[PDB]
Amino acid sequence: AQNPNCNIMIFHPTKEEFNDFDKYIAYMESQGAHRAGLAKIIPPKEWKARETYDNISEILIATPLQQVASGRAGVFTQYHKKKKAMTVGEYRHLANSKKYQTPPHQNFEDLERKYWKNRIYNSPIYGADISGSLFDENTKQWNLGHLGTIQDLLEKECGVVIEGVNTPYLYFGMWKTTFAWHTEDMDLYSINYLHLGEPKTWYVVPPEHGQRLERLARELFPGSSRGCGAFLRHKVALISPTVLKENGIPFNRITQEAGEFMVTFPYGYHAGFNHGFNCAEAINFATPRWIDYGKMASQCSCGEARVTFSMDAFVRILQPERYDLWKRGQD
Ligand SMILES: O=C(O)CNC(=O)C(=O)O
Ligand SMILES: [Mg+2]
Ligand code: NI
Ligand SMILES: [Zn+2]
Repeated sequence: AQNPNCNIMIFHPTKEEFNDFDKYIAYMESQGAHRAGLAKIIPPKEWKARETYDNISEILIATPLQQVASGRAGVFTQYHKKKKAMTVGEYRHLANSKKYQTPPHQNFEDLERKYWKNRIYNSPIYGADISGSLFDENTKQWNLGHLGTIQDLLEKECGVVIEGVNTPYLYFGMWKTTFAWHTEDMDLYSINYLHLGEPKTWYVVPPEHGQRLERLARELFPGSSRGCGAFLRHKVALISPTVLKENGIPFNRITQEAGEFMVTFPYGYHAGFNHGFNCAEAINFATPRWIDYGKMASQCSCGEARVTFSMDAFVRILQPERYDLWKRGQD
């Protein structure tokens, strides 16, 4: 088996290899990339997502989210307080303010230490889940707004036609902005392009050891766990590398920089944080290998996780038994 230790692999495709998205994904998986739950793809030096980012201030962040933490430094939940709309310009200015800016630090490692030590005592503001794209339409390779859709994949593989669409989202981050421990909706893949700004650090549990993470989470958030059989779908829980190491949870970490893609793989739990002002674009996608993961994916039926229009049809076709009870949580 390739990559038996489930290490995060880093790919350096040539521009020739960068033309066929699906085939390169299959290539990475032939080399065992998926076992880690996360891979890094450095685009060819000739490739550009767009000409410049000169004009992005005028994007509106309709509902910025203030990420308020509770608990201890290594084990905390966050809640998202809705704030008033602001432009990307205003957000960038806020990110650079003294209150919110990245502190002085020696290197990524020192910054990571400060993140995990000090996260809970601050409440950064995240512009997350903004429908849109920053890829130039003339970018033909690895354009997150022009991927084949999950609905089209489901149709090619299983012959069924469903409603739904699948479009990218932008994320505007600042120092300490956090994405909690999760897998994708329906345990899909995700792909994330860091367009500009400061880095994003990622942590990931190998898909084959996902249940160990879940087991630890039930022990760390025992009431959340009683309330919902798939409470990690709420995307609120954080567990530090230290606490994962202490409980024998296998994981890896890696830092994504501006200009780099990350792909999460089916059932690869991930979490992370931003080093400073940045902008990422991400979208879910599927492959033939996804289909069984989609059939086995846990669902939030407590009603917190409250997910997309398009997810209805995935659950209805792949999880027809769950479909009656799941939609009661989604209605
Ligand atoms: O970038 C973020 O804040 C969160 N992104 C993801 O969880 C992802 O791309 O799968
Ligand atoms: Mg603009
Ligand atoms: Ni994700
Ligand atoms: Zn729930």
